[PDB]
Amino acid sequence: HISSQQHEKAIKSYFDEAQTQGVIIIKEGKNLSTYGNALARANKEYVPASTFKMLNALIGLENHKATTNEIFKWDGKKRTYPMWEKDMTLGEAMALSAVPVYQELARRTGLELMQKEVKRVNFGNTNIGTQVDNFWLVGPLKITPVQEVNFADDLAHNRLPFKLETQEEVKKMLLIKEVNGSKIYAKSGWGMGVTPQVGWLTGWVEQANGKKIPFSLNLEMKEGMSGSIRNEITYKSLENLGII
Repeated sequence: HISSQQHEKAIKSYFDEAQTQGVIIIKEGKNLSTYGNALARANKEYVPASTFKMLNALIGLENHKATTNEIFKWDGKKRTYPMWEKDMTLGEAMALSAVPVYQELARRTGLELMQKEVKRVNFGNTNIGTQVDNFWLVGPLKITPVQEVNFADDLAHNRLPFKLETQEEVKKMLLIKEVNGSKIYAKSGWGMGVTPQVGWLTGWVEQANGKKIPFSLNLEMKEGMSGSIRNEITYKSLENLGII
C-alpha cells in the first residue's frame, strides 16, 4: 500500500515539525528499522535518564529491596513537582517518574549490588561509577537507542535474567496507553542534567493478536519544550506504520 519512502518522509517530518533532532527504532521480530530526522543517533550513547527506572525496579524487586505494594512515604521535603510530594508505590512512582522514590530504591540496593546487577543484565556501557543515586542521570552510565529497543525487546518477552514474576511485576507498571485493541507499554526519559538534553520513550506495543513490537524514541530536548512531544511523535510514528 504505502511506500517506504513515504513512511520515512512522514516520520522525519514529525521530528522536523517538533524542531528537534531524533530517531525512532522499531523492531519487528529480529529486524531493526530506523526512522526520524537524525538516523545517526541510532548507535550513539546517551544517559538513560528515567528509562533506567525499568531496570532499577527489576533489580530492587529481584533482590527484595521492595515489594510492588510497599508505600514509599514522602519525607516532607520540597520536591521538584507537587505531584511527587506524596506517598507512592513503585508503580505510581514509575508513572509519575518520581526520581526520589527510585533514588531511595537504588540506595537500598547499594552501589556494589547495583554495579553487579547492571553488569549482569549488560545494560548499555554497564558503568555506574561511584554515585549509586544519580549514575543514570548525569553519567557515567550511557546506552544507545539500539541497545534500548533490545532491552525493551528482552523485557517484553521476559528474556532478561530475572525471575518471570519480577519481569511481569515491572511490565504491569509500564502501561501508558490503549489504542484500538493495542496496548502501549513504555517508560519516558529526559536527562536535564546533561548537555545537550536527551529525551526518551522506550517500550513496546502489544497488538490485540498478542504480537509484541518494541520501539525506542530518542531525541534532543530543548528548554521550553513540552515532554509530551516524546509521546506524540511516538504515537504518530507507530500509527503511520500501522503498528497501532
